[PDB]
Amino acid sequence: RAQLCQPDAHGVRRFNGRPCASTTRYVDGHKGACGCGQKGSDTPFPWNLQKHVTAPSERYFDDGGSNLWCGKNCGKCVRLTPTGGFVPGKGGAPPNHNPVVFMVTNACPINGNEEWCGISGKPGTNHVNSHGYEVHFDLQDQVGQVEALHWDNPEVTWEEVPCPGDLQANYQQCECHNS
Repeated sequence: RAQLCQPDAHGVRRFNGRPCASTTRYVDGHKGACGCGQKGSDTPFPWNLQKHVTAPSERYFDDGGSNLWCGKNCGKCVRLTPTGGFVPGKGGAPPNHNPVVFMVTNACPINGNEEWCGISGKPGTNHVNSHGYEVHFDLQDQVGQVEALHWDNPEVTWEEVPCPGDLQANYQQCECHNS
C-alpha cells in the first residue's frame, strides 16, 4: 500500500481530513499558460523556469473550465505536503515531508496527459485521475529545483495559500495578471 491517502466514499483520496494530490515533474521551456514571459514570445521569464512553479491539471487550472490561456487559477499558490506515499512503480518515498509552496503558472491539459491530468471536474466534484486524486500538480524542474527537494512524484496533501511576497511580485509581470 504505497499510496497513503485512502479513497473516501466518493473515490477521492484523502489524508487526515485533507485532500490529496498526485505530483510529477516536467520540463519543456515554454512560456506557459499564464503568460509568465514577455508578451508575444514563447520565452518564460527566468524565474518561471527556476522557482517553485506548477502546471496543475486542467480542471483545477481553470476552475472547471477548459481555458488554457489565463485560467482562473493562474497565480494561485498551493502548499504541498508529502504524506510519505507515492503510486507504486511511479514514484518513491521522499527523504522528508517539509512542505513546499508552488505558484500556478501553467496548465497540464487533459489532452496528452490522461494518466495524471485526466480529471473531468474541478476539486469538490469527486472527479479523480486514474490514481484516485482530485487534482494533479506537475512541478517545473528545468533547473533541478524539484530534484533538490528529492521529490520523486510524491503523494501530497494540498491547499491554496497566499503566495509568498516574492512569487506575488513575480506574478505581477505575467500577462494574465488582472485578466
